[PDB]
Amino acid sequence: EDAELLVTVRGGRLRGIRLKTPGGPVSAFLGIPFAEPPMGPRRFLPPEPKQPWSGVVDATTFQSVCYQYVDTLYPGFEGTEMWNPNRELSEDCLYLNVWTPYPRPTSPTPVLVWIYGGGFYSGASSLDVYDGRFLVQAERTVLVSMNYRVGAFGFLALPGSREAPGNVGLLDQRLALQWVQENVAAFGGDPTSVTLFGESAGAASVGMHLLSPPSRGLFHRAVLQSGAPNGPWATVGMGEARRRATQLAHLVGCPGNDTELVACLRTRPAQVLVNHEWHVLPQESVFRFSFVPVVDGDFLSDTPEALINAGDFHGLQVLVGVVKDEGSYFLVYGAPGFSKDNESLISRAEFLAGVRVGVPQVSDLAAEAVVLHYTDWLHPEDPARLREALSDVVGDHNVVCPVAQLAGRLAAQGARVYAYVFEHRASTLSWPLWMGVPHGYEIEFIFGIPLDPSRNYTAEEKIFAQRLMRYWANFARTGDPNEPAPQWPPYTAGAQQYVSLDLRPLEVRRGLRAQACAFWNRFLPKLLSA
Amino acid sequence: EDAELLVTVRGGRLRGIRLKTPGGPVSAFLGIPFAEPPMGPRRFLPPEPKQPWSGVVDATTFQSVCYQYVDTLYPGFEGTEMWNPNRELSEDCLYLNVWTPYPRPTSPTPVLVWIYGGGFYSGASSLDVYDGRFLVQAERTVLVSMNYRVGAFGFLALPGSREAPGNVGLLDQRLALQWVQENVAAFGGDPTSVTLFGESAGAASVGMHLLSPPSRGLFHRAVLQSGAPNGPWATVGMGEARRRATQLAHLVGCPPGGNDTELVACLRTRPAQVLVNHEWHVLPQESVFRFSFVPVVDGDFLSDTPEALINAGDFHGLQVLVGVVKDEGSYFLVYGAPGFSKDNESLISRAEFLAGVRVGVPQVSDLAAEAVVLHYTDWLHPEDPARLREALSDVVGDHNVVCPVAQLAGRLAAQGARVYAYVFEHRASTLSWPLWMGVPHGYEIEFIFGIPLDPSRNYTAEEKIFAQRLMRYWANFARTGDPNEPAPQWPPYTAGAQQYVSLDLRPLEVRRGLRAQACAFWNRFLPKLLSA
Ligand SMILES: *[C@@H]1O[C@H](CO[C@@H]2O[C@@H](C)[C@@H](O)[C@@H](O)[C@@H]2O)[C@@H](O[C@@H]2O[C@H](CO)[C@@H](O)[C@H](O)[C@H]2NC(C)=O)[C@H](O)[C@H]1NC(C)=O
Ligand SMILES: *[C@@H]1O[C@H](CO[C@@H]2O[C@@H](C)[C@@H](O)[C@@H](O)[C@@H]2O)[C@@H](O[C@@H]2O[C@H](CO)[C@@H](O)[C@H](O)[C@H]2NC(C)=O)[C@H](O)[C@H]1NC(C)=O
Ligand SMILES: *[C@@H]1O[C@H](CO[C@@H]2O[C@@H](C)[C@@H](O)[C@@H](O)[C@@H]2O)[C@@H](O[C@@H]2O[C@H](CO)[C@@H](O)[C@H](O)[C@H]2NC(C)=O)[C@H](O)[C@H]1NC(C)=O
Ligand SMILES: NC(=O)c1cc[n+](COC[n+]2ccccc2/C=N/O)cc1
Ligand SMILES: NC(=O)c1cc[n+](COC[n+]2ccccc2/C=N/O)cc1
Ligand SMILES: *[C@@H]1O[C@H](CO)[C@@H](O)[C@H](O)[C@H]1NC(C)=O
Ligand SMILES: *[C@@H]1O[C@H](CO)[C@@H](O)[C@H](O)[C@H]1NC(C)=O
Ligand SMILES: *[P@](=O)(/N=C(\C)N(CC)CC)OCC
Ligand SMILES: CCO[P@@H](=O)/N=C(\C)N(CC)CC
Repeated sequence: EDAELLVTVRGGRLRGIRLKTPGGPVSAFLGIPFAEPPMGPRRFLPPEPKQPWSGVVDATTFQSVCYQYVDTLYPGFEGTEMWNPNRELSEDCLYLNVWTPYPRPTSPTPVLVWIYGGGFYSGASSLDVYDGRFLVQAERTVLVSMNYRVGAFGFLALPGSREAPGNVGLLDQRLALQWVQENVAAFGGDPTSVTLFGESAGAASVGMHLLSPPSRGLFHRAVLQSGAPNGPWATVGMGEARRRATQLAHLVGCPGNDTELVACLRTRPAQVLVNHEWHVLPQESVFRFSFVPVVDGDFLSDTPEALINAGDFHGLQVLVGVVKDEGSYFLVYGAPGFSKDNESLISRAEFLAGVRVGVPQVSDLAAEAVVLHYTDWLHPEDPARLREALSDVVGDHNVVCPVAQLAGRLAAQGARVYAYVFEHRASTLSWPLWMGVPHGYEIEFIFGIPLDPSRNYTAEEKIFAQRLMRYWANFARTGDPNEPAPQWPPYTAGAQQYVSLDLRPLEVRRGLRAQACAFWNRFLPKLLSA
Repeated sequence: EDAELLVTVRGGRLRGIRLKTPGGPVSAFLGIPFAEPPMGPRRFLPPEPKQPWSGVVDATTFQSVCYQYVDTLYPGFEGTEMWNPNRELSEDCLYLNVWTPYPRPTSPTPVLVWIYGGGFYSGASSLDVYDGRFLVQAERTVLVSMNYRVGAFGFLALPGSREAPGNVGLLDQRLALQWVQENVAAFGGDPTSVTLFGESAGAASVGMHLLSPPSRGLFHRAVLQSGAPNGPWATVGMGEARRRATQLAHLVGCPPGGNDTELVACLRTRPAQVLVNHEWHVLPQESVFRFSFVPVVDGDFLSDTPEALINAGDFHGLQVLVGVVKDEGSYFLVYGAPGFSKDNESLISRAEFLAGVRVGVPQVSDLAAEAVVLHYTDWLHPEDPARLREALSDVVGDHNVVCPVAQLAGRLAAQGARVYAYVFEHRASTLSWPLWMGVPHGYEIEFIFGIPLDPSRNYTAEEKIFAQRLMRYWANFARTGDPNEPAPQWPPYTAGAQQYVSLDLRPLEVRRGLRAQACAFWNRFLPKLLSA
């Protein structure tokens, strides 16, 4: 056997696999159990640390995906199948993965921990797009990713209960972070240089660990890609969380005691809760999710907006960014007149219809302030302009402006922030041309998927991916993506400087849609209060 | 005696003068009485028609300026004194002027009737810049202008009362319009072709005559320059009018509210200047672009608000010419907005801009002010003083002039009226206001009346050709309802294309949208914030 693939963690012995990379081998330890399987009476409960095992646990392949809905809108279409589970579904799913150089490092090595996205209802660490073998080989870091419970299994909350306290999917992430602190040194990783990074709902989780003191001491830097904890979709109140948990019970035949309600829920097969989790949303919507983190005073002592405005973020370096067309992807999932199979040139009626879907559960006055700001009153009915306006509505409201608010507040309160806009449309992109650079399609370049020989990325895209991996690893090692060439300046509340990321050199620009985000971040909150 | 200077109207015989212009002689009849003097017991009452007279009335000079406030912020400064009264102040002031070609026309000639502006508190038809001699000589028109009561004398309203019904200054104008229908043919004018045109409050007055049926039958075409009846300043509610009238009476010592008859009768014993000295103490807030006594929406002269009448109106068979200047709001900022002055560049701070917004947009909720800050702030340069100065100028201009004018033009075109729109973009070479004000409110007038043709003033030769271009524009509209001749063409304004033309020394240039993005906010969104 091989000594490099044998590691002993505090729980027992593991056997890993040697992986092939176009630049040499890497060692991967996949499917490491970090928690007791949260099945049966442990459904909805906080994770328990994995009990010690005797013998060798086989860490040779990815474990099962946590139970989740599977998207069926475009069956077989690459653009949506790449996000779908590529492993068997199971509630026995609390495993993590470690990628390290081969041979393992002698000196402590910076550690990158990845939290996947998926609207808190889906996602898996085993997706081909999250393959950490290229990043580890190219940049000589230790890569860790974990599975956490999603949907009702991870975020069903009966606030004040103890059988369903909520946020346990976030506690899965924290437990894995505690696992890293206790065991990453056995792989050559440095537990004193842990950099969290995630995308979409994973970026929102990254932000929530920043604002929760128990998790704050488990990492040192953070990267938030196209997501933020202050997003209108990322958290839910205690009252609404209880309403949604109660109606899911009614939708599946349960039962009144919180104790009895969760007891009856625990008898239902996991696939049953998945089939009814979406029917508890209050209205027809794009970009809203049933079971999300809950603000209950525990994991989050206040709303993410409150904790951001009140925090002291000196000594923290963060890397945040968005893609160019954040809203395009979500429109084909309910916005009237939208489909990937044509140009979705909508009418004024569909535009106004789509505004109520992209900005749900707001007053009529609030809805038409949106229509006022996103209408070009010299071309109020131009179909092409309306298509891009509605995508701007969805993208600004849900991603770009929550991220811009977080960058501005953190920068003004001690943190050193670096901001980017990802503007490269991959040559392999199967989505229609009118979507531009859709949400989530910067990930494959960050993980260096273009260097896979199996794929048809071009030579310039391969160099671009190596640039991006160098930016991300530089930040993980020092909190500065620059190398001591065009320089990436920190984002500040005043200058609001950010960089373009594409095949061209770095271009410095001002304003993460400052005009549009002044409406979302400054004016409309005052409109809803009065 | 000269037969061409003698005219007989229904009230008696008149004697005018032969005016010399650069182009030739004009016959002017200045100071024709059209109403009984609204003095003593007639103060605050609708005008009575002037009773017939024996002998010849010498209509040979401008009569008195109706009692009003006299501006004093920049004493002796030409830019402000041009608007101040150039005759003695009097309550005996209901006179109109008529200019006509020399010799009198042989056939009926179209008539242009002028209504001056001045925030319903000032103004006079005798001002040098309303000299109708150049228009008549250059375009062979009959031009009529009248005086009307302003301030409390013209628009103090105790709604429902018979002794102070309000809107009597408007009835002064309507009475003059009835005078034109009965007497303009004696001067060679065509009563079947009467074009009303005014500016600022006079433009708001022109609009209110379109929306009042008793007035609508007295003319056929309208021109509104930098004003509209639907502006937030042009009318007031019956309840606020009563409060403003009561508190003015209280400030001058009447009664020593209660009975309306007793209240007004006490007010009628107060000297005219005393009422003027307290007129501005009744305003609810410190503001620019708000005036104490203006038309009232009482259900009589205006059955409903001008916005309601504009929306529910059928305007087929009506031709309207509308427009504004390039920088409508800059003039008003030197009259209260913190940090502003004509004597420096008025580069204001962020706090001065925020403070200036509530002065320019008075009595709106704090939520409403925030919306204004949001739309007029450039969030990449939120504290640039030069940008902040222009933004406050646009705030006051759009809210008070441009946006209301644009709402009127759009609703009229959509509802059957032929509309033409302009933006006056020429800054006169003789302008005494500082440059940062650009083309200020009310400085297109001197070109419309052809003042550059006056040999005693130093306009350039290009500005004299420009004035002759605009005079033909206005006269072509008055004659035909179309400013075109039949040369670059001036297309009609429509709710969709929103086409207008620029009026400068260069030829015509078609553009789209009268600050559409900005005005959408004033005309579409903000009304419903105020509702909820
Ligand atoms: C572009 O397509 C959308 C989506 O319609 C679906 O996809 C098409 C490719 C075709 O297969 C249709 O039969 C599918 O229904 C059209 O959007 C409309 O969408 C609403 C609800 O989202 C639906 O009720 C309408 O029937 C759709 N309109 C149709 C089918 O004409 C959109 O109209 C297409 N754009 C065009 C034709 O310009
Ligand atoms: C409001 O007052 C008018 C007028 O009052 C007159 O003059 C006052 C100074 C008082 O002292 C009395 O001399 C008068 O009454 C009232 O209208 C008058 O009504 C009376 C008889 O009804 C008549 O002799 C007067 O000529 C009227 N004067 C007018 C019409 O101008 C009116 O009734 C009073 N209103 C109320 C509610 O009492
Ligand atoms: C620009 O001028 C304004 C107006 O001030 C008046 O006009 C000036 C030309 C000068 O003659 C001043 O003395 C006049 O009072 C200035 O705003 C005023 O500033 C002074 C103090 O400098 C203050 O006492 C007044 O209250 C201010 N008035 C208002 C209406 O705000 C402004 O500061 C000048 N800009 C500069 C100096 O940069
Ligand atoms: N459990 C479910 O029924 C269920 C249904 C739908 N979704 C997610 O919806 C599909 N979707 C997937 C990706 C992006 C958007 C959307 C929908 N937008 O309205 C999750 C669970
Ligand atoms: N009766 C008065 O005291 C009085 C005072 C001031 N004004 C006019 O004030 C100057 N002014 C001049 C031009 C434009 C606006 C303004 C005022 N806006 O509040 C009229 C009457
Ligand atoms: C690369 O292109 C070939 C063209 O024949 C195609 O068959 C193959 O699937 C492509 N590889 C991808 C899409 O990864
Ligand atoms: C025109 O300019 C001349 C040149 O000094 C001057 O005498 C005259 O008064 C000016 N006319 C005006 C200011 O109206
Ligand atoms: P407008 O009636 N007119 C003004 C200010 N003016 C012309 C006489 C002076 C330039 O006032 C705002 C309604
Ligand atoms: C906040 C909702 O968006 P995120 O959870 N991420 C998504 C939807 N994807 C799919 C493209 C990347 C994993």
